[PDB]
Amino acid sequence: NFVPPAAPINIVFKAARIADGKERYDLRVQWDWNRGAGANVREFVLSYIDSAEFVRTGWTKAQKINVGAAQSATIISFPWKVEHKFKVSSIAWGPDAQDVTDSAVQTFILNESTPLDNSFVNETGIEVNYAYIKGKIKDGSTWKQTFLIDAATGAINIGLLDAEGKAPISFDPVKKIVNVDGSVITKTINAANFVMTNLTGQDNPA
Amino acid sequence: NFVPPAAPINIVFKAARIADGKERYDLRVQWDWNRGAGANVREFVLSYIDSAEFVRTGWTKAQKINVGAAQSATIISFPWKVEHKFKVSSIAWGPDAQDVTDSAVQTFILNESTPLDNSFVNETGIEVNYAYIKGKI
Repeated sequence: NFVPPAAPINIVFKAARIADGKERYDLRVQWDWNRGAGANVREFVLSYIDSAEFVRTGWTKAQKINVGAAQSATIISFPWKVEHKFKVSSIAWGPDAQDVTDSAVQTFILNESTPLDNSFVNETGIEVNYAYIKGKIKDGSTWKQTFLIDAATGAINIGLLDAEGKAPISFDPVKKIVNVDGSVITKTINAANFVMTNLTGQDNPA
Repeated sequence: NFVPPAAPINIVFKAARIADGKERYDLRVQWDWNRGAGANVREFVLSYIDSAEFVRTGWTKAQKINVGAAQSATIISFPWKVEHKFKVSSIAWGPDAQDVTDSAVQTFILNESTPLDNSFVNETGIEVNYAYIKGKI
């Protein structure tokens, strides 16, 4: 009396933004499977592949993981900004052999829109992020930050800040400028360091 | 009429090079299990341990993950340049209890040789890599 079951339905996605640091993005897959026809489904198998990889080859060499009876499995470190094709399989089991009915393809990608359960922002002093890699020193209610690199404006920052948006040896290759100051030890030069420029007339070489 | 099954064979490895950034190396395990003797195998269990850890202690405290009926499970963030001993178990199931037949050990490590399905190079401006950490615009 074995009869093939029906595929899962009501596929729903969600994710937890990060881990402690490194911006490890966690992707969870949830779905609902109904009852009333076919056989009592046994377990599942979650298979998915890269969006740009499906076009070249279809559902072969794809990413696959085992699933529990809870109808929801999770990928703990999901790639960021690279889409993916997600399919969930309702593998059955019969006395002699089995047979599988799959759900319809459903592609999704996590972005800055609608994460949840995101309470893994635990400052550690070296906060590596997909949007910036930086180093800061925690203190009181003053998150004093020293090192920074931002993948939004190429800003490279070092040392505590006193300027409105700059620090003594911070940098900005955008609208390029090499900004530094002070030298405790100086026993050498190679060129004069004599002229003054950035104003041909009103920065008098001196 | 329960009879122990046969171990999986034709073990084959492969990997996807990276994720978006951070060079998260993804390792997939694929194998083929045949039919004709013993019982109808039920599911599997993929167990593996560090190369330098097996010598000190054997197949205890080893890394183990559940497996599906597809005969292929994947490790999404595999250590780089540190070898590993991989074994796949064909766990059976009988009316009173079960019994497992394992495949032969097969160690492998991902390196700069022969990755595939590697289309996760998505520039983000802070490209952290095992070979370099850099920031570009």
